[PDB]
Order: sequence, then structure tokens, then C-alpha cells
Amino acid sequence: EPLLTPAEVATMFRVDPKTVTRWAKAGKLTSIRTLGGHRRYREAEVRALLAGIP
Amino acid sequence: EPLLTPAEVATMFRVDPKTVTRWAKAGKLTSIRTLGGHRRYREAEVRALLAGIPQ
Amino acid sequence: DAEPLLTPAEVATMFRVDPKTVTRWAKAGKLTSIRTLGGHRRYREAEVRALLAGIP
Amino acid sequence: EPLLTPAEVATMFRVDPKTVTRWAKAGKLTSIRTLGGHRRYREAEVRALLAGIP
Amino acid sequence: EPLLTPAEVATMFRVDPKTVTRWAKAGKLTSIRTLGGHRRYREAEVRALLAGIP
Amino acid sequence: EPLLTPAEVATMFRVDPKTVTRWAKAGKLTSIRTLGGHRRYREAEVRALLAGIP
Amino acid sequence: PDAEPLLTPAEVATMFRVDPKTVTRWAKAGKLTSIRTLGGHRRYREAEVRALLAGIP
Amino acid sequence: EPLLTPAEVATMFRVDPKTVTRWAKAGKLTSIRTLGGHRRYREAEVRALLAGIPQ
Amino acid sequence: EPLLTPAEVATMFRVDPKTVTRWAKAGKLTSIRTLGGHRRYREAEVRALLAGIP
Amino acid sequence: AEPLLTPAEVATMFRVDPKTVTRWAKAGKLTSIRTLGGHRRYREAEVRALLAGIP
Amino acid sequence: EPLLTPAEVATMFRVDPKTVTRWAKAGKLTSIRTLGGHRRYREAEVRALLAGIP
DNA sequence: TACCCGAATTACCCGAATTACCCGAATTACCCGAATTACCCGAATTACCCGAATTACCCGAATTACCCGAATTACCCGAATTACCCGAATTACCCGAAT
DNA sequence: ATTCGGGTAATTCGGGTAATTCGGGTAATTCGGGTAATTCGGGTAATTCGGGTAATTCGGGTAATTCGGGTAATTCGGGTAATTCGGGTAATTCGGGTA
Repeated sequence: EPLLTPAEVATMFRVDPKTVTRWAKAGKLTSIRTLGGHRRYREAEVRALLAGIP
Repeated sequence: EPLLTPAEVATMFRVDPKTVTRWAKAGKLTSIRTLGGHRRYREAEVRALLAGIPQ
Repeated sequence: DAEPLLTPAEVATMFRVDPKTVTRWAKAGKLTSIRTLGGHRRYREAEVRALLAGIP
Repeated sequence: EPLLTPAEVATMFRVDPKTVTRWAKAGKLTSIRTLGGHRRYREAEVRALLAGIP
Repeated sequence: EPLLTPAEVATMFRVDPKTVTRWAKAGKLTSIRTLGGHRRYREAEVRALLAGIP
Repeated sequence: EPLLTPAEVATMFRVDPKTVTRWAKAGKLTSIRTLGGHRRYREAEVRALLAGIP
Repeated sequence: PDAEPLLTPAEVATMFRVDPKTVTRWAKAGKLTSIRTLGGHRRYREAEVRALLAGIP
Repeated sequence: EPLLTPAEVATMFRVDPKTVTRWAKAGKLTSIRTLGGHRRYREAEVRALLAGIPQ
Repeated sequence: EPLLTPAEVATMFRVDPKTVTRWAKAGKLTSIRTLGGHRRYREAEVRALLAGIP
Repeated sequence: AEPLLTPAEVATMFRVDPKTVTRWAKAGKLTSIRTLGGHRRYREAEVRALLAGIP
Repeated sequence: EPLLTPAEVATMFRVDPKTVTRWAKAGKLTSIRTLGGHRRYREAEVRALLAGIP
């Protein structure tokens, strides 16, 4: 799978990482976790979101 | 693509954000919703409009 | 990279002139205009403040 | 056993190989040194941590 | 003594057979010669080196 | 005169019974044929060549 | 003396690194000379044997 | 009548004398006991059986 | 009385001249002494034993 | 007229070489009777006796 | 004198008549021929000889 | 220039939801020289695909080997007896004629 | 029938070495029976031999990945402010005309 860092995600949405987080822990964004406990998101679904395909 | 928040698109027209909405609500300005509903506009599309190129 | 604009009434007030007389100055092109998506104009601030000092 | 290079382990998590290494040095991952020094990882173990199965 | 082909050793270390042969020339590993020149390596020691025993 | 069947001889070199039959037919190994034709090789001959003593 | 030195299948077998049963078939194939003991066992001319190991039909 | 000792037969057939004795006892061979009891054998007979001539 | 020498009796049974003597002293054979010491043996008696009739 | 035996005859009785029977007589184990020529002759009774072992 | 025929001389000496006739002819035995030629030998000369007194 | 009139577009008030920016702790991204590993490339040594042939191997049955203490038999030996060895002289045995 | 008489071949003198033999003693052999390995019949499964093509590994080189370690940038966390959402009513602007 191809992952995005929160920084990258936040950018495509013109939003703040702390939001993508609240977005993810609010269950709107499937998240993976780094062994260090940092999040990572599935590009495919991020894109699918921007293009507005629920 | 580089986006602008309504607060920004508004300041580029000396116009209230709430009007920037109407524009997008009538399809005069492509919009991109964040997961929360808040809109967000394509910097490209705005610059081209300040120049006056119908889209 | 952003042009500061003025609302017509904002420009009018700056000349003790009426808004509908700014439109004239616009449709006669002594003043640069930028249209909103609705149709209403807005004017380049650096431009008017220049006319005040009298600098064509 | 099938193995992974620190290049690959990092690519899967979207992380720097200089960090996958810090992971092993902290014990969060099984390392297997080559005769030269380079590390190497167990594919199973890694793909287990993506799904988050500690 | 049981033996492995350089390819085999490579697969085990997730490393190029070329590299296994570099290891050989550098004494990091015992080689054994076929009457055609091909190196064969003692399973005993490679298996121990994975483990981490010089 | 103790000997080794090609099977055995090749299991010591990590090689195919074909390649042994090459070495003999090429002249790097003393061969001894049976009434049937199957080759068979001087026992020591081999182990010697295992250390590097032609 | 007037006596052919003989070998037992086991012994011949050892020399060729081969199973008795195989030598015992080299016999019934006329590739070798068989001498039957009064009981049935084959014995082989040590002379004939040693020869073939050098490649001399 | 040129005779052979049991060992002599044995040495000819590549066999242990106990077997040559076992033969004369199984009747497959003419035995000639000495005054003491030890078996002796007729050379001709032995020579034949080597060739392959039953008798 | 046709007579046999010990060397004669011996070659007949495939035995040693000495043994034939031991046979004589054991009374298994009628010996007849020369005027010197040597013994002779009655052929009738000897031929009869090789057959199998005491 | 004693019944007489020639050396060849005595010899043949003992399975011996005549040349030896002479040594018997030349030594005294036997009675010799010389012919005019020189040859010896032997007393049959005497010989016939020594066969049974009668000194 | 008392006389013996050549046979009677022969038989006594265990010898063939011709020998007697040769003993006589030689001059070792006194003979006296009949009218017809056949010889006769002195019985008392003969016996003196079997004993052996020249 | 104003100020005149429909039609339109734009600027506020709001309550509820969303998202920005604040502290510090913790994880992570590239920094660098130095070493290790991946590929790029021809002559050569290996690894399997193939059918005919040889060898290895599985089976109950019979034959062959080697266990033992007792008995008989083969040599090691020194001294006497006996076998053949040489020429020359003695004996037997082969033919007619007579006794 | 024997002898005379007369010419061989076989025997027996004479004397001297090899060869047997006698007499007694010790290691090798055969004797009388029992138990485990080897061969004995034929048949199936596995190895090898003859030759042919592709993948590997032998020879040496430059670029990339990784290593050891050390600051900045980011991302963990919560916790108010400020934007934005969605709906509603007046203010401004748009398009022209006359004093």
C-alpha cells in the first residue's frame, strides 16, 4: 500500500495536520500506525475523498 | 493542486466569504469540501478569474 | 502576490463623489476595474491613491 | 524465512530507512545482520505490524 | 559436510550472490571448490552466521 | 581400491551426477567403469580435491 | 599349483562398488565366468576380475 | 587313486572345509575315510564338479 | 604275501608315512618288520580298508 | 638238501632291494651259502621264519 | 666214490645245471663223465663245498 | 455630477459545527564521511528435460561361514635303515643233437 | 624227459651317497553338531549414461544503499478562539435617463 504522511494529507485538503488527526480518530479516515505511533493514511482513499467519491 | 480557503478567496475580491459560498453554491466557482463540510477553492481557478477569464 | 482592492462606495467616498460616478470613470477607463463573479466592480487601491496625489 | 531490506521496510510504513534502523536498535523489530553490517528484517513480522498485530 | 550454492546463501541473507562471493574472497566465510571453480559454502557456518555467531 | 558412485561423489561437491561425469570425461577425475558402464571414482581422489590438493 | 584362485560374489562386488545381485547378473550375462559350488553359489576367477578393473576385455 | 584332503577341496571351491564335509555328508561327494575317520576325496571327482559335470 | 612300504600305504590314503606307523602301533594294521626295523604292510589288508571292510 | 632262496627271492618277500638283503647277511642277520661263483643263497626255513618275527 | 647228477648238484646250490657244467668246465668241481658224456660230480666234494671248505 | 427607478448582487445577525493555533514531550527527517551491497558485462561451469539401460533393492528359501573341545593328523629332528648309483664278473635262459 | 654244447640279458657281486624310516613331541587340521550372514530364484523403483539449452557463477567496476551519530521539523496529546457552515432581511450595486 502507498501511504501519505499527515503533512501531505493536510496539504491536499488545505487543512492542518491536527485536523487530519481529529479527522482520523473520528473514524472518517482509515489510518495505519508507525512503530513510533505516528499515523499514515491510504493514498487511494485520500484521493477518492478529494475527488468526492463516497 | 493548491487550494484557497474561502477566507482567502474572499479577501481577493473584497467580498464577504458568505458570498464566496453563494458563488460555489450556484456553480460559478468549483468547490472542494474537507471531510467536515468546509469548502476550499482552487487557487488556479481564482487567479484566472481575477484576470477575467470565464470558467 | 495579492492586489488590494477597493469597493466602489469605498472609492467614491474617497473623492466625495457618488458610486454611480465611479462606474462612469470605469466605463470610460480612467480607472482600472476588476469584476466580482456577480458583476460588481472593485478597484486597485494602489491606483486610486495614486490619482489622489495626482499622478497619471 | 523471507527477508526485507531496510529500504523496503521503510517504504511500507512511509518512513526513512535511517528510522527503521532506530526501530531495531530500540528492539521494536527483529534484525538480521549481513556479514557486512547491514540489517535485514523478517517479512512476516513486519507485515504483522502494519495491520497492527503486536 | 553439507553445502550450499552461492545462490542459496544469497537467498538466505537476502543479499546478492555476487556479495556472498565478495565475503568469500575476504575470508568472512569458508569457501570450497568444485573442479570447475564454483564455490560451495558449509551449511553449518552460514546457518550460524544468520543466528549471529562468528 | 575403495570407490564412490557418482551419486555420492556429487553429494560431496553440491553438484549433479552429470557434472561429475563431465569432470571424468574431461580428465580431472580417475574413473573406473563397471561391466554395465556406470563410472565409479577413486575414494581418496575426491577428498583430496576437497582441500585443494590435485 | 593347478588351481584357479576364486572370489565370492560379495568380494567381487566390493571391488566394483556394486551389489552382489548385480555381479550375480553379470554372470548370467556372460560378462564373467561362474563357478558353481556343489550347493549353488557362484565363485569367480580372481584373474578375470582384476583384469576388467583396468579396462581389458 | 590320487586323493585330496578336505582342506584341498575347500581351497579349490573357495569354501570352508566344514562345508566340503557337510557335502560328503549330504552325499554330494564320494568320501574315503582314513583309519582315524578323516575324510579324503578323489581328485578326478572334484575336478569334474569344478568344470560343471554332475556324477 | 604282496607287501607295501609305509610310503606306499601313505600315498594311498593321502597321509603321512608317520601316520601309517601310528596306525600300525594302534593295531589297525598288520605290520611286518624287516630285519632292520622298517615295517611293511599287507596289501590285501590295505586295499581292503580303502574300500570299507574291516 | 636245504631249500634255498636267491637274494632276489628273499628281497621280494620283504619288499626290499636285494642289495640290502646282502647287507643283512654281511651284517649277520642271515645265513649265507656262497655259490662257487660268489653269489649268496639263503635258507628258506630261516627266511620263512623271520617273516613271522622269529629271532 | 658216491656221485650226484648235475641237477642234484644244481638243486642243492640253488642254481641252473649249466652253471654246474660251467663250474666243472672251469676247474672248481671234479667231474667224471659217464660213457655217453654226461658228467657226474663227487657227492663228498660237493657237500664239503656247501659248507665251504676249499 | 448628482439623484431618479427595477433588478440584482452583496453585507450583516445567529446557533451549531468545524477547523486553527497554543503549551511540551516525543518521534521523525535529512545532515556527513566511510563502508557495504546492487547491478552491468562475456567465457565458462552447472542444472535439469529425454529414453534406453544399468544398478539397487524387497522377498522366503537354502547354502555357506564360523562358534567349541576332543581326536587325529602334519611337520621339526637326529640316527639308523634302506634305495639306487658305478663297472666287472656270475648266473639264467633262448635255438639243435645226444644221452 | 634230462645234458652237451654255446651266446645273450638279467642278476649279483664289490663299495658310496641321497632318500626313507624309525622314535618321540607340538601346532595345524578334521572331527562330532548349532546360529547368523550370504546367495539363491524374479521383479519394480531409483540411479546413470548418452547428448542439448538455459540459468548460474567465475573473472572486475561505478553508482546506490546503509552505517554510525546528531540537531531541526514534525507529530504525537488537549483546549480555547476564530471560520465556516446553513438560513434570513436589509444595503449596495448593476443596467440606463434628466435635470
